[PDB]
Amino acid sequence: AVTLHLRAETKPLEARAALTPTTVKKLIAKGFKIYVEDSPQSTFNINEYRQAGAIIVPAGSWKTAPRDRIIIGLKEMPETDTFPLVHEHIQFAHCYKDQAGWQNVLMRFIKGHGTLYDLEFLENDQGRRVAAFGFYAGFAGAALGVRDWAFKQTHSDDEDLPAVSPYPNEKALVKDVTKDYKEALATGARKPTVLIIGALGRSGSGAIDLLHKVGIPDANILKWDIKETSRGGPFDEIPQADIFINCIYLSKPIAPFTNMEKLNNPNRRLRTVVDVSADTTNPHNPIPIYTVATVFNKPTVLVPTTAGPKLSVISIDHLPSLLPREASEFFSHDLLPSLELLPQRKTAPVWVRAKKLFDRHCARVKR
Ligand SMILES: NC(=O)C1=CN([C@@H]2O[C@H](COP(=O)(O)OP(=O)(O)OC[C@H]3O[C@@H](n4cnc5c(N)ncnc54)[C@H](O)[C@@H]3O)[C@@H](O)[C@H]2O)C=CC1
Ligand SMILES: N[C@@H](CCCCN[C@@H](CCC(=O)O)C(=O)O)C(=O)O
Repeated sequence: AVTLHLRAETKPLEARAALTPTTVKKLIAKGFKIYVEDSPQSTFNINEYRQAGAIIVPAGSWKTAPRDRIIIGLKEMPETDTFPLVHEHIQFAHCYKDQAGWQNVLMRFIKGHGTLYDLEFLENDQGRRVAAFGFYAGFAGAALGVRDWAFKQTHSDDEDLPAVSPYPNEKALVKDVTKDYKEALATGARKPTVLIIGALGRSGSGAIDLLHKVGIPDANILKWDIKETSRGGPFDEIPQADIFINCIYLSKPIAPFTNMEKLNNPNRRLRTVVDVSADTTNPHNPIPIYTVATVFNKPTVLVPTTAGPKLSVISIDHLPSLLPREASEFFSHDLLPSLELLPQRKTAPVWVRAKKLFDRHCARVKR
């Protein structure tokens, strides 16, 4: 049989779960044994998992679980966990693109003889991702960006966009954003132009979807992707946009989309940068204008400019947790076919590809 163990998330404010109660109920009917840690931050009630058939165990009991259990979780391990990782782990580890500290992430697996099957690199035969939160991120990102832009029209510069909390549904999020937005227009603010780079992807789509729902007109949205950026940055259309939303998948080293020089300019219209891609700790980050990773409880950081109006960056790295329950159901449904193959993970290509990718990255690590 396969035994799975759903780890309680420890990333602050992370409310999503990698397996939902439905997903657990379906896996049990397929013969899996499933443990679920009682999580204080999860949007799901522990009783939904009880009724699904999960064995309920305490938060962080994965650490002492039998070595045959596959530990599944969404987000990073705490930096302060330094002991060897001995299980097979399914999670997002963000350590295959030379993010700051990537060697330390992998070294725990190397010392424990564990295996990382990274959620981002689970792909079908045709090179496409099997499960992805991108749409919910571009959506949530675009919502906070429009909210920030609107705030800057109706509030003192002294003030920053206040803490956000997760929403019970998209309708309620769109209602908040639409209020702030109409309120700013009512006072004479010009309808914003929004520049989206990576517009054709998952998060680009979610961001266009939000902008439509809130009532920004198609003409006001510049939808850029690889065509439009082949000339290479930095670009002039960024400082002249009202809102810039970065939705690229950064894979190759590229010329930065803008810089401090271009932004220090009295005639800059740009008020809000939504860095959805959020390759903040990447050495090739094509948005080197900030260094802070913002969080729901403090969602914007000031980009200190020497000319032009107050500009802020949003760089929350788990935007989909603004809408935790449906984001989780969406992702787990799309993940399920792969998880059903875990009994055969030694031969199933989706799993094997991911194991071989892990071994090649571990080979790059200094010993
Ligand atoms: N902040 C958060 O909570 C989240 C962040 N993300 C991040 O978003 C990034 C993209 O995710 P997805 O939308 O699923 O990827 P995706 O692969 O669906 O779309 C990426 C788009 O960027 C375009 N692109 C790539 N390089 C470009 C360039 N140099 N110039 C212009 N366009 C370029 C591609 O053609 C593609 O259409 C990921 O790296 C992911 O880590 C995703 C989910 C949540
Ligand atoms: N682009 C960065 C990471 C951005 C943060 C991603 N967090 C997302 C991932 C979801 C997905 O890709 O499906 C999240 O939803 O927690 C990197 O490559 O290191």
